[PDB]
Amino acid sequence: KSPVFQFFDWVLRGTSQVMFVNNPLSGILIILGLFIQNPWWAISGCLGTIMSTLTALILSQDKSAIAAGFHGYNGVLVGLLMAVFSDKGDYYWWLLLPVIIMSMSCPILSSALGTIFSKWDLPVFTLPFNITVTLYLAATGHYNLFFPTTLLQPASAMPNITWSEVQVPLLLRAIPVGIGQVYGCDNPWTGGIFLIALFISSPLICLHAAIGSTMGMLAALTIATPFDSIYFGLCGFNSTLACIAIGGMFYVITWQTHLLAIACALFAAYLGAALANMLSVFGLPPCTWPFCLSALTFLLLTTNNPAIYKLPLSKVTYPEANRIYYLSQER
Amino acid sequence: KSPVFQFFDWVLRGTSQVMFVNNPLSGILIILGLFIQNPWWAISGCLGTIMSTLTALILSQDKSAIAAGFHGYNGVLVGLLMAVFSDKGDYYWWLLLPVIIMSMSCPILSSALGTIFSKWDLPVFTLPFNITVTLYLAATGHYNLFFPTTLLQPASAMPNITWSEVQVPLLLRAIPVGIGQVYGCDNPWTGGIFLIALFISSPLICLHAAIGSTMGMLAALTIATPFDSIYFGLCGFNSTLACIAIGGMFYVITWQTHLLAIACALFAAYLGAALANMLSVFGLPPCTWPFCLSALTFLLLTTNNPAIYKLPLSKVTYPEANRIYYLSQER
Amino acid sequence: KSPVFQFFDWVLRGTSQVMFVNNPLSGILIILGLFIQNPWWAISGCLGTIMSTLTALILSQDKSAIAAGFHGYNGVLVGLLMAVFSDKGDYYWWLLLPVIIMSMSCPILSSALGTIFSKWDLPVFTLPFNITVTLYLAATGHYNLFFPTTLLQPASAMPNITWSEVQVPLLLRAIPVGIGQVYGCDNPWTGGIFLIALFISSPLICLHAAIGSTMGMLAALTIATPFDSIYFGLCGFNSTLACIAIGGMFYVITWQTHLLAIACALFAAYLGAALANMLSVFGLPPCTWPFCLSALTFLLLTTNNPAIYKLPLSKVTYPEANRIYYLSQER
Repeated sequence: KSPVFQFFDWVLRGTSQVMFVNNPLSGILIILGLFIQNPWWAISGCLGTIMSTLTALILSQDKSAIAAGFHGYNGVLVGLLMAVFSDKGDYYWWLLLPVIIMSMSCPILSSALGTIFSKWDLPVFTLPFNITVTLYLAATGHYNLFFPTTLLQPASAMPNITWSEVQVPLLLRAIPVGIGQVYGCDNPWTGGIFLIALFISSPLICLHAAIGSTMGMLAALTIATPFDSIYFGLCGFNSTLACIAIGGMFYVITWQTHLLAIACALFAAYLGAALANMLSVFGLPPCTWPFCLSALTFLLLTTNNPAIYKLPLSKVTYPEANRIYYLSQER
Repeated sequence: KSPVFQFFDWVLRGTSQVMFVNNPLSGILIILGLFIQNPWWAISGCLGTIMSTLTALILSQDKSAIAAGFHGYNGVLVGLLMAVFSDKGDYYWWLLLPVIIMSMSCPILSSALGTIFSKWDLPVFTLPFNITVTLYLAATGHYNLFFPTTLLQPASAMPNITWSEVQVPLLLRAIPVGIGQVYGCDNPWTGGIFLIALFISSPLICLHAAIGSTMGMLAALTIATPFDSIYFGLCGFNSTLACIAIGGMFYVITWQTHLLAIACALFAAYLGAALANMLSVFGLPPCTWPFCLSALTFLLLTTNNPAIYKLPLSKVTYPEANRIYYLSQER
Repeated sequence: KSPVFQFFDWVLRGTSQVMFVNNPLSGILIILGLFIQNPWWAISGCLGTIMSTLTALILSQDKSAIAAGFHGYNGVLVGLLMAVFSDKGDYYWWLLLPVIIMSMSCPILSSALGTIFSKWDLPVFTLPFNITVTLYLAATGHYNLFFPTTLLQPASAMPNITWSEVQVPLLLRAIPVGIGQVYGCDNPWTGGIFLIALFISSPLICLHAAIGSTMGMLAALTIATPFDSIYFGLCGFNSTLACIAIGGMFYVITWQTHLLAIACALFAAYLGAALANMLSVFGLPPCTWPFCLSALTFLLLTTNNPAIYKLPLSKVTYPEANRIYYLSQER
């Protein structure tokens, strides 16, 4: 068809593959969820996706992994969390200029880290995002004259937690909110639409995302996290990603692998508090760092169990296809 | 014999191999030293050892390096320094629950890091410990409602050092205290029993440990460290480990290698102050990080000298056996 | 000739190869520029160069890459920035003792990091320097009794920038100052003499250095950097190094590679602000860290463009010779 229609198929496929899902329709649903959260954040993220995909075209990289949207998904998040962490409010059009420049570095980091991780056959998860956003937010900070960021400071007092003033239904609502906060959205409807976007692609990814969000939610009640942060889903968006990555995407899904995914989600949830407290000294927020660290430290695990199998990256599409391919290869 | 007696032989061998020594009797002496320091810390560390060893059994890892106690030694330290850095006092039984969960990640990190370090034939020293304890302490911190940790803040004033109020004998007593503080104990008798535990295994390791402790002690007098921290052996427990690792364990011991071990101990002692000051901003203590960094940066050194030999990890037992094997191989 | 004359040829060649240039005359000019900035800093850096080169002799390393001055250039900078960041003023001869000891670790780190980077054919740029100086400054800090360092604290207020009180000519003078601040000098004459030292070696390196300094200077006006820091060339010395490294040294110089060098200089300039703000919490200054990170992340980039060529490290001398060798190899 027309080249502009291919480019947008690419940006659509690159929009949804933050969830490790590759469908234009899922990307459409995710963008629609972005516009119901905040129209400014949605356009900021779409512009980041466009620039990140176009930079890969400029750098003359492989055509195959631009159609999947691999270079796309690291720009939508950059735009989204540059719009989230600004103090100039909505529709501050001067924020688009740093998005233009700083999203062009996502393909560069994706190509640099893929040369290091090629000797262990590990996927590059979001490290271009984490590096890029940490760089931008530390370079500008809260006291910048042009692009100030929200004030984020460490804790210096004992939280006052009341266990007789916790409400179960809102706590259960953190499961949709926790999955919708991977992109930065805290509206339960956005999380729900994200759930349908996952389900139409592959139900098993949706199940693993939901259980990861729950596991992250209950892993913050064990260390007395303030309720107003669990209700906003800030304690369970790394766990969702970790569970999705470990469950059936990069490991052939079995009940042992399911338990391993639960363990990885718990480990990512506990690492999230540590990376939120340590990076709070710099004034920086934890941004998908715990997911990357936990996923890479669980994908590097070795085991003599014949039923915990690490799939080669050249043949990873989605968990049901992974099962079909594995069973075909065994026979 | 009975399987329960094998398991405990393993936990015994995994208790003492923090010192790179593999003997049930040395582990018995070390545990006895733990009980004379603090009975609560001793049981906390023994429980961590048991859980860390059992997790390796669950993860179906190699039998050979569970008998040596490789997966054991990263749990005793986790338990010990979780009990050391708590504000709830002795016999706070609710602290055992985080020890159960967080010690189960030591085998995972040991297997993940061994896949990265297998391409350079480098041992995994304590990085599972360092990562795990840093994670836990940063996740909970001093202001947690459930497991608060001791307050550790950086310096903001000039120490008042009086050189006419320094006592030589207590300064010399920092050599046993400095070696006993590798596990966390500050009782000179614990350090002494640790010395006998080393000596009965191999005298050369004991000699290198003692000289490393001395080198770390005198490397803090060169940068005007407060006396009350040298007297507690906090400035010479990384140096002890570095000297033990470099002297005759992973390098065939010669006088050139002995000097290299002295240099590594000095470098680790100076890195200890840096990692204590930088990690003090987070509220975290330096925990064997300087040892890991110095040992890995000295084991990666290359040299045309034919008498500085790096032993393969598959044939590293203890320095005298290393000499015997090297001389046999040359002939 | 006489051995002492070879040693000094080596220290001369190791003095100038911070700029990736290998000439005794360029080293002479650089040392002369050091003595016009500050005679104390110059002798401090020369002593560091001598000790770093001599340590490589002690460690019995390869003769070929000691003649080039590879082990030399990491000591001059250590001495220079140990003299820059002291509070005891000029001619504090007790500062030479830490320079003696701490410069002996540059060969060790250079040999350790070259074993890690040998599997990706990446040069070790200044990481021994960065690690060593960060170690020393964090170990001593501002409140040390023996070697206190200058007070460096993060920002907590909105800078008051007046755009009607900016002067163009002094802003243009930041190009020589910005290149002279790679070594630590802020005198425009030192930067000029550095420019002639580059030009006599290879004009293209001088051109890339100048354009990198300009790019770093104008990359700080985009995020509202205070004028008194751009005027001192603190915002463009990482960019100069990054541009020199990427332009024609490690990549065969073409217009596409020239644009890539501009992009790398811009990325290093923006990373400089981030590493200055984050490392300011520790009380540490950014010291060539942004250059190392940007150069390594741009040298690990892969591309299907046939005219962006990464040269093997065994055949990298200087850009014009690189062009000649590449054209000869193609024919």
